[PDB]
Amino acid sequence: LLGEANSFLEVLEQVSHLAPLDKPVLIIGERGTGKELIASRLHYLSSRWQGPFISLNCAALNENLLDSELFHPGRFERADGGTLFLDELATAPMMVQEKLLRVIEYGELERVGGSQPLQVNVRLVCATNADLPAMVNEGTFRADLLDRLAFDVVQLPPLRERESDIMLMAEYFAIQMCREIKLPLFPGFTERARETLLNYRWPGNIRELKNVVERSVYRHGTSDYPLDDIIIDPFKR
Ligand SMILES: Nc1ncnc2c1ncn2[C@@H]1O[C@H](COP(=O)(O)OP(=O)(O)OP(=O)(O)O)[C@@H](O)[C@H]1O
Repeated sequence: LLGEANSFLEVLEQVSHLAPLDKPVLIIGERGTGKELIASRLHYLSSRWQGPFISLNCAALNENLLDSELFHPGRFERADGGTLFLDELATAPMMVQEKLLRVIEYGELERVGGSQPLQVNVRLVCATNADLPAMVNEGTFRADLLDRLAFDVVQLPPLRERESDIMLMAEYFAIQMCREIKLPLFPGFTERARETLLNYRWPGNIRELKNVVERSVYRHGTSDYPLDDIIIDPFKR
């Protein structure tokens, strides 16, 4: 994990204290900010580290199949003894959100008839970029679920608020790309390059930075001169 920005370092410190708890954690941050990497850290730094790390994006699946996917068997079942990461929570159906509250509140998976309810031992982590308290007031997120799910909140800073890290990360990603394309040395970034990198708002944050930098190193294609042209938008040219 790259970064030295105070705001990022306070997140890592926080994660180190939260990881051993069995309490549910909410991660707030923009796309591409490393929320999944932090969730993975919460799992590997916990007592449950030898246990499974199951993950699921509540947008990587049809709305009507969330239920049965979550609770065919489900992610909870798979994460038993382990940890479950749920990205994109602010677009889960209310019923899944009320059922989610029940699994949190009661520690067991509801079973209709026949089978008795299934006891699970799962550390939960969720992630989003909504003002969840705003979705509660909007009738789009359950006030009761939030009152219990947000035991604590990890706020991951966007890249534009970790401005000291933009060049550190850009240089790392550029060097890795130089290795991929067999250039002998990364020749550096011009000041024009650095202005471009630092003045851009990075709506896709670290994912976007890596792709931008890699593309730019490739287009440049040489170690003879410093990299001047940062290609933010490949759809222009
Ligand atoms: N601190 C970091 N150091 C190096 N790479 C990072 C860092 N944080 C994120 N990245 C990289 O950026 C990309 C996105 O990270 P990740 O998927 O964890 O973020 P995310 O917030 O979960 O994104 P999204 O919700 O949009 O899927 C990945 O390539 C990841 O390796």
